[PDB]
Amino acid sequence: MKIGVIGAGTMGQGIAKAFAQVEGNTVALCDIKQEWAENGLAKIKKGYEKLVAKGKIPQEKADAIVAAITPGLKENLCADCDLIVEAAFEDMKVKQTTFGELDKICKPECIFASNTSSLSITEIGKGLSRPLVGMHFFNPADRMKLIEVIAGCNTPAETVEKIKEISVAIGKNPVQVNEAAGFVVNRILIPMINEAAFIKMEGVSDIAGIDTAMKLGANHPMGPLELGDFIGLDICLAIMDVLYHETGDSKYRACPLIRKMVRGGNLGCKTGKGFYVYNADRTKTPVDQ
Amino acid sequence: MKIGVIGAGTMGQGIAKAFAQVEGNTVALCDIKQEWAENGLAKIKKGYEKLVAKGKIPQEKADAIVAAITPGLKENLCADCDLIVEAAFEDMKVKQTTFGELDKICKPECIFASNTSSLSITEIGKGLSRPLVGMHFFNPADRMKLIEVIAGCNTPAETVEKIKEISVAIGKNPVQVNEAAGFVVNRILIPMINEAAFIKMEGVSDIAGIDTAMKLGANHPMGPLELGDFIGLDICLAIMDVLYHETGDSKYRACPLIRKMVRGGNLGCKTGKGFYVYNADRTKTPVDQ
Amino acid sequence: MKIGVIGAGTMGQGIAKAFAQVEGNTVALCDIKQEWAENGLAKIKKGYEKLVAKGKIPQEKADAIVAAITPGLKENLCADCDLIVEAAFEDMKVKQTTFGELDKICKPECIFASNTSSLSITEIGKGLSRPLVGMHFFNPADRMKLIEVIAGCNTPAETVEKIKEISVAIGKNPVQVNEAAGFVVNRILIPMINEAAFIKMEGVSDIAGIDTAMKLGANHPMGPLELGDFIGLDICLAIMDVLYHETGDSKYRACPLIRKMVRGGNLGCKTGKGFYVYNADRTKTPVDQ
Amino acid sequence: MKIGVIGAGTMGQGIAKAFAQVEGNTVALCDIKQEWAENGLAKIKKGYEKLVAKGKIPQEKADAIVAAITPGLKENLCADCDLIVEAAFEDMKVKQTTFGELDKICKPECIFASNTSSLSITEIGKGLSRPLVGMHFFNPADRMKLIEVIAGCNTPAETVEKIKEISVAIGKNPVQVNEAAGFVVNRILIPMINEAAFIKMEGVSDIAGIDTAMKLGANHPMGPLELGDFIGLDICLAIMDVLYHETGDSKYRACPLIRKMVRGGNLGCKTGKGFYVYNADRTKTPVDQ
Amino acid sequence: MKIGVIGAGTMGQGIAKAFAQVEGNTVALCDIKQEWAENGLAKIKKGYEKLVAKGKIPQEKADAIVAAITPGLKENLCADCDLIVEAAFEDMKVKQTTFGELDKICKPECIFASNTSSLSITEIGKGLSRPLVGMHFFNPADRMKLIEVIAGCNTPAETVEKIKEISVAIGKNPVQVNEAAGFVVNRILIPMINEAAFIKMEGVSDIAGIDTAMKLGANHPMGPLELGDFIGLDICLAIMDVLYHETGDSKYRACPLIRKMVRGGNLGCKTGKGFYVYNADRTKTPVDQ
Amino acid sequence: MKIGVIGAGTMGQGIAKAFAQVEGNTVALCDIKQEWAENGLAKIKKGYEKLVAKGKIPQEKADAIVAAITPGLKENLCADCDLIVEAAFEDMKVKQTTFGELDKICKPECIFASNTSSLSITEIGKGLSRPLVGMHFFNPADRMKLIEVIAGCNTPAETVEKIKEISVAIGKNPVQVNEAAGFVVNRILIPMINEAAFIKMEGVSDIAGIDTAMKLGANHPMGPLELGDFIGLDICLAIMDVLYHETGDSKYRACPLIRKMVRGGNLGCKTGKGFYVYNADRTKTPVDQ
Ligand SMILES: NC(=O)c1ccc[n+]([C@@H]2O[C@H](COP(=O)([O-])OP(=O)(O)OC[C@H]3O[C@@H](n4cnc5c(N)ncnc54)[C@H](O)[C@@H]3O)[C@@H](O)[C@H]2O)c1
Ligand SMILES: NC(=O)c1ccc[n+]([C@@H]2O[C@H](COP(=O)([O-])OP(=O)(O)OC[C@H]3O[C@@H](n4cnc5c(N)ncnc54)[C@H](O)[C@@H]3O)[C@@H](O)[C@H]2O)c1
Ligand SMILES: NC(=O)c1ccc[n+]([C@@H]2O[C@H](COP(=O)([O-])OP(=O)(O)OC[C@H]3O[C@@H](n4cnc5c(N)ncnc54)[C@H](O)[C@@H]3O)[C@@H](O)[C@H]2O)c1
Ligand SMILES: NC(=O)c1ccc[n+]([C@@H]2O[C@H](COP(=O)([O-])OP(=O)(O)OC[C@H]3O[C@@H](n4cnc5c(N)ncnc54)[C@H](O)[C@@H]3O)[C@@H](O)[C@H]2O)c1
Ligand SMILES: NC(=O)c1ccc[n+]([C@@H]2O[C@H](COP(=O)([O-])OP(=O)(O)OC[C@H]3O[C@@H](n4cnc5c(N)ncnc54)[C@H](O)[C@@H]3O)[C@@H](O)[C@H]2O)c1
Ligand SMILES: NC(=O)c1ccc[n+]([C@@H]2O[C@H](COP(=O)([O-])OP(=O)(O)OC[C@H]3O[C@@H](n4cnc5c(N)ncnc54)[C@H](O)[C@@H]3O)[C@@H](O)[C@H]2O)c1
Repeated sequence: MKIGVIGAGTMGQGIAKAFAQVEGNTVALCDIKQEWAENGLAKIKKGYEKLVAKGKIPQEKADAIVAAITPGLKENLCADCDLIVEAAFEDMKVKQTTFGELDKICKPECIFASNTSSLSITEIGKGLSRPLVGMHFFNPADRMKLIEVIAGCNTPAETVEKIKEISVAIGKNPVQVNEAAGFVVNRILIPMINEAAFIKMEGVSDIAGIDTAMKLGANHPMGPLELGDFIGLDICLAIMDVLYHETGDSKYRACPLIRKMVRGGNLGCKTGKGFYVYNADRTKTPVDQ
Repeated sequence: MKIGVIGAGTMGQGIAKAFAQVEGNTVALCDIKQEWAENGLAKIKKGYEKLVAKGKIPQEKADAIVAAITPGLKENLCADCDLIVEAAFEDMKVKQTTFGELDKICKPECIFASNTSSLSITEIGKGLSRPLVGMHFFNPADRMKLIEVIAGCNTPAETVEKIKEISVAIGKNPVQVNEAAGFVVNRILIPMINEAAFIKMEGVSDIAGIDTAMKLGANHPMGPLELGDFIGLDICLAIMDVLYHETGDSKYRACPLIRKMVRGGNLGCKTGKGFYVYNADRTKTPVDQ
Repeated sequence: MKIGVIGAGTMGQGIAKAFAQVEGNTVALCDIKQEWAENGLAKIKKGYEKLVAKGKIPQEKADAIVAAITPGLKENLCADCDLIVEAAFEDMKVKQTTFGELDKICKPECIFASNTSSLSITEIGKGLSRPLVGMHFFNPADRMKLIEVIAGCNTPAETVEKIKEISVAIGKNPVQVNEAAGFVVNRILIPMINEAAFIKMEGVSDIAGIDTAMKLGANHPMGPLELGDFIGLDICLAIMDVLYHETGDSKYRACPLIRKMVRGGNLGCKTGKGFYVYNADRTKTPVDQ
Repeated sequence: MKIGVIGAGTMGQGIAKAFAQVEGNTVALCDIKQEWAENGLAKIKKGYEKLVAKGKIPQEKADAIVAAITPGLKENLCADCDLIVEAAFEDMKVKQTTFGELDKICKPECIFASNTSSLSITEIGKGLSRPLVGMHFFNPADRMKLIEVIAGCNTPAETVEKIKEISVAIGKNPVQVNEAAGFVVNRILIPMINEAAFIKMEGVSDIAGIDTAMKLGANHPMGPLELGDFIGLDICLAIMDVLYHETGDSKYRACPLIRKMVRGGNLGCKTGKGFYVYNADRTKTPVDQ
Repeated sequence: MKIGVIGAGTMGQGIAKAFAQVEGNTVALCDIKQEWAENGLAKIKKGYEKLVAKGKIPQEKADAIVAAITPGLKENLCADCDLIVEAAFEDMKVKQTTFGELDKICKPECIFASNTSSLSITEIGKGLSRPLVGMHFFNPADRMKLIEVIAGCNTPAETVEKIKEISVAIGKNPVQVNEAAGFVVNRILIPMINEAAFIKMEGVSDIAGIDTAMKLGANHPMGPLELGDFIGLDICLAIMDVLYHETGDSKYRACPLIRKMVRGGNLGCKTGKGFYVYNADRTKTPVDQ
Repeated sequence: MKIGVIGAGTMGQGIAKAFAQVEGNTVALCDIKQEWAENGLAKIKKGYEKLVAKGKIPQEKADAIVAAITPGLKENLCADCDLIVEAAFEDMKVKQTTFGELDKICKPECIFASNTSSLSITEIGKGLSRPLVGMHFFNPADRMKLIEVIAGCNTPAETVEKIKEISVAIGKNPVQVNEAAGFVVNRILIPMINEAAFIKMEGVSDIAGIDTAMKLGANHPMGPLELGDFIGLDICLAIMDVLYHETGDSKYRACPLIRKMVRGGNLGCKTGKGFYVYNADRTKTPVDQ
């Protein structure tokens, strides 16, 4: 009911879908400007009718979700609608600038969670009139079932359990984690991608060989270079850079190959080229040749 | 072709099975003592008709397979083989002595391959005449389809691809690796386990929560703390120390909590207690609770 | 001699008292506004009125010390001063703005000194027409006998000696420091407290355990965690980051637990909460239980 | 109760005094040879007569304290003892074989404790039939009030509790320390001295300056360089090496200046030259001038 | 060939001379306005005549190289160019916008190039209509023969080879560099200078000794401490910090002594004082006595 | 003056040549066995068929150099030597024993010098009746004109000044060094080669391009990879390890490529294969093609 999704990108669309999938949620997909928001809802819709083509979901529910999602600026969001899940740029200032009113133009009745993957939950919510909590999704947010619950330094446990019940009543498994850089999943998962980059940069193996070896030798559903393309390399570099800045530990130095690629605009799937090139045939070719 | 397997342990049997399921590839499964190569051999037979008993093999092959493997010790079986996949104690001097002995035994066109994980392939065959290559199987070597081919500093390109051709001929998917500590799999997988222990020691979450987070948010079949008990925490601590000694990079410094548990005999599954207590009724209780 | 103390705060007051406590030393206590300056003086007087009523100083000298301190702002009273000791905000351009403005106001023979602890003496006085030196007092400056004489890159040895002589002229012991981060005391004392936070965060011991251990085993007047809240965790955090940034050495990486508390506004005694909760009944409870 | 003190050295003598100081406590002071155990008792009795002649302890109690300590060998005396504190050479295999001996001579209900400060108490007692705990006394043990209770990986919470009861009973303050290198005091105090050496090596300040800065700017009873000369630079270097090897963290790297002095035999007070030259005139002169 | 050299500073003048030293070459020397753009040509002409005065080039060629250069503004002169080489302020946003203009002023087949020492070629050319490549010159650019060719993340192999051909066509030896921090020379040379400062700061050897040790022990033409002053200590400090920030590796931490000198304006030859005081008599004197 | 050079290897012969080519210098080239002492003199006199068959020197003085070097072993020749220069195996245990009896054999006014590049001068001369000082030559000692005078902990400055006196007498340039790992040249030069290896391993540039870039870009007479092969990659790897284990800083970690090549016996010029393949035709070829 009146769920607030700020950010209409890779995962704002997934959280919008994950909430609008169930009974009634009437979800609010907002972005920087109006057309970028409906561009994200259009991608949600084209996916939904590409998924009735293969008959994995009926046609009536596909638009019941798309019609429950209202695109736009924060002008449908900020009528004190409900619990709000920010999915904006992985940058401390932008995550706290927007939250300067998502507590305010909403009634302080509401719950203000952030889907940040490494940032400090406490510093995001440093001056708002009500707690800021962390609800952490994983892409695709409609398929994956884990929700990382992160309590702020002085965030009351009232907010933490009311959001644990929200995820339970959506088919998700809530697990509470104490606030630290990259919490639990990303602090373990992202350096795996960072290490595969180092392995390729230092000529240990090729791109396809790194991803095959992690899939057959460790039974992983996707290799780390594949996984970095799916997440988005700009996000991967931002998470690695937060871990380094917070800890001061060179254990988390981002591999220079990834920063070179992110500077080149090759962020993976969302840009059409990562460690692999994404051809129109829905096929995937390693950049190594 | 005839293949020797120096060592009849977990990897000695596993590799022998992978070399027995196809054709007139006769394996000489050796060990230090004949009492044990048959012990080894006896263990493989039991697991076969553990599964002949389950309508999934015909025993006409589960017998032609076990008949192809002949047990003994190196000198009285290994004069007429074309490939030696040694899998012995992970010690630099036992493998150097071994290949120093088999060099004066085997055919002068028999290929010498090592199944080591943490030792330098180049240093193994430094005193030998014929090239030494890396052939890294994965537990269990019968069904695991990945083989890391390790090219040493002086491993000719010819030797590498013949191992790559033997690997495809036995259904395995090979990958070429230029010698570096932890090649690909263990260089990514083991620091992942190491980072999970840092999560626990720093109190970011509990043992169960870390494991469940990694199978629900990253789709991993086993949790990292789970896997560390399976592989063996002594094996993981040794690999982290190899990566740290080889590179000098404090990025691969082993977690002090893991070093504490190894000195306590709590090596995981093979000792009854690891990160989880392995009770008699098979319940897996985290030592945290 | 006449001395101009720029800044009428905690250290400006203590430095004004340290100089006027002598005899031929008169002080010019300056601040942002005049009312903010004679504010600082009014508190210096109230202190000396209490020290009189306890029988630990006569009234006639408490009168004489206060009579030697004249409030106001600079430009009006710092033209004849022989020594300038700034006690302004820990901000580079603030001290640069201030020292450049006094460069025209003070007579050529006026020595310029700064009280900073984390800012580079050499950089503060870059464009100044005269040398700049460091005079590091320790709170409370009127009773603490140590003064660090910080020599800059272009601080002439003679300027160093004139600070040495004035320091002995007021009963203090001057210790010369060649400009480095954390000079001598902070570079040793703050990584001490920083180590205590790492010990607590990694579950080595409890808060009450660490502090009483450091005062019983090392005979220290205060535990490090206690001392952290007393100096202010924001101050200790900024010092570690200055150490880390200047040297680039991960040895001085700030403990994430301290950075978490500073984000939550828990800075210690000055906010009621720290490693200890400073209760209204003036007791002090470890936050561990 | 009866307390077997193993090792009649500096710490064993003080620990024997710290126990025989209480009324109902009997001490067995053992060593390698019987005569060596009696020489240690002769020295504590000598220090007691020097205390009676100075009127700080009546002659009645010194004779009672001395009569509670009986020297000898491991088997003859330690059979019927309730607690065992070992104070032997800081050698992993020395302490390992000693506790294995007592595991067959000491009664089952006897408690096994070690005075080690650099070795892993988990590893010390890995093969014993009973738990091991750490009881880290402080020199001089007869008047130092701290006791560090070291809980290993398999030290039960019950054993930690009874060690704290005995410590409170003999007038000491227990502090539970979960096993980590340098526990609490040494992990904080030794890097402090190590930092002071770095400050001198980099020419920040001279020797006497650093020490007087720490006693006047931090209210410490002794300067860090002074403290190292009193502890012994060989031990301070050994501690830093343990911290560096157990963590793998460049943060705990020893100052090369210290290692150069240790190689030169300038270990401080016990050699007559450290950071200070210790003349026969009871004076102390820094190497700097 | 027509070459547009954007930036009339120290390297812009030399790079313009390296191209006009050859014969079918026209050079446009651009700046922000036109006066200082013609000034840059005036500094060149004055440098050129002092060579004809000593007898090192005839007036026939000195004037002819001057005539091949045209000062002015970018739009007026660069629409008909075949190569662009920017030598502007080492600032990422500045270089990003000038190539945005040139992307629509220059003809389709014109080749862009950047002389940057410390900024990512990939990022400079993120959204251009044509590839961006690095052409690193070395000061003095008209006689030094090395030209580092930097391949960005998206720089085609063809455009790099065209730059290679342009290098030999003007008398230079090109070397291909896949973009990394410091490319090749600065990544090796600057940490060499940095290490010399570390050797000095820690009291290993004197300034005069370190230099003579490197020129006589390694047969270098200059010592590392005098080379740093020749380059400029601010330049060297900026290279070490870009290396440190790009790699996140503490291996490239800048020597605090170099940082202190830059803050004090002791930048080397260009300021008359570095590790050596460059004298009236044009002879150098170490600051070490 | 008469000198005793202990050792007949490359540096033993080289220091013997460097001394015997002045005039009043007589050398006692002592080794472990006489026959190998005449070995060194033979290689000296064999190579000296390239100074008179080249006729630079007249055999009036071209055998007065080979006549000044007298073979034999230690105890029979060094009873009255003016200076001792050991060049034995780079092993701490061997050198102390060597100087241990030279102490009793040589006259009291004999100066003890050592040529070690990695071992600690202070530790070698700990238990001696006279100070030991470092005299570090550079291969080839006859042509290289630098001498690193290494002052140990207990080495007097007076003893340093006479090593400087002797160095000028033989035409060399002494530089005083205070004992530190890798002194000055190796601390700067070997990390150069180490960084060049990292550049190759990380795919930044090829072996040939890296070398010409350092020759043409920094005016170095040799490339850094070239110099590693010339110095010997085993000695280069040993220095980095010595630099790493002494400082404890991961700044000095050895490149894994170098460690790989050393394990493969590809040490450079003295084995025929390094970073270049050294042809008998006196040319070389990079291993990159
Ligand atoms: N990429 C992942 O797999 C995932 C992992 C878990 C956490 N999330 C977190 O979600 C956040 C969003 O990143 P993403 O993965 O969706 O990639 P993304 O960059 O494509 O999505 C970001 C979206 O937010 C929009 N946006 C930016 N600023 C905004 C503002 N002020 N107001 C409204 N909208 C704004 C952007 O236009 C963009 O559409 C990240 O910060 C990340 O921490 C990332
Ligand atoms: N999952 C794993 O354990 C992992 C997987 C990849 C490869 N690695 C490597 O494979 C190799 C085999 O290890 P494992 O898992 O089988 O442990 P293991 O101890 O069970 O196997 C050792 C076997 O080799 C025998 N052996 C020892 N020395 C011998 C000798 N000199 N000659 C002949 N036989 C000898 C032993 O008797 C024993 O049977 C190891 O080097 C290991 O590093 C194992
Ligand atoms: N125990 C300590 O507080 C510690 C001790 C050593 C020195 N340091 C340094 O001493 C200096 C004094 O800090 P503080 O502890 O007194 O905090 P404070 O806030 O109490 O003192 C700051 C005072 O300086 C005034 N001020 C600001 N700008 C001014 C200006 N341009 N001209 C005149 N006055 C100005 C402010 O109005 C304020 O009253 C700081 O730089 C601090 O880093 C303080
Ligand atoms: N200031 C300190 O001395 C410091 C304080 C904290 C604890 N530590 C630890 O205390 C323990 C002892 O320190 P110390 O200074 O007294 O050593 P020490 O050299 O002064 O004397 C040790 C005594 O133990 C005896 N001993 C050795 N092995 C023995 C054995 N197998 N059986 C019986 N006796 C044996 C020795 O004969 C010797 O008398 C060490 O583990 C040390 O790390 C000492
Ligand atoms: N020896 C060296 O200094 C070193 C050598 C190799 C290359 N690097 C790189 O060369 C480049 C230039 O270095 P420099 O020595 O000339 O410093 P510089 O400051 O002297 O050059 C700046 C010149 O370029 C002009 N300029 C600035 N912005 C401009 C713009 N937007 N358009 C046109 N002109 C502009 C300025 O007016 C000025 O004349 C830098 O990127 C530097 O990193 C310099
Ligand atoms: N580029 C270099 O070679 C480098 C340069 C500076 C000095 N260093 C140091 O110079 C010393 C000599 O180096 P090297 O290359 O000539 O070694 P080497 O391998 O050439 O042989 C060492 C020589 O010393 C002899 N020797 C060994 N032990 C002896 C002993 N106990 N008594 C007498 N003679 C003994 C040996 O017989 C042999 O002749 C080493 O310590 C080395 O680290 C060498």
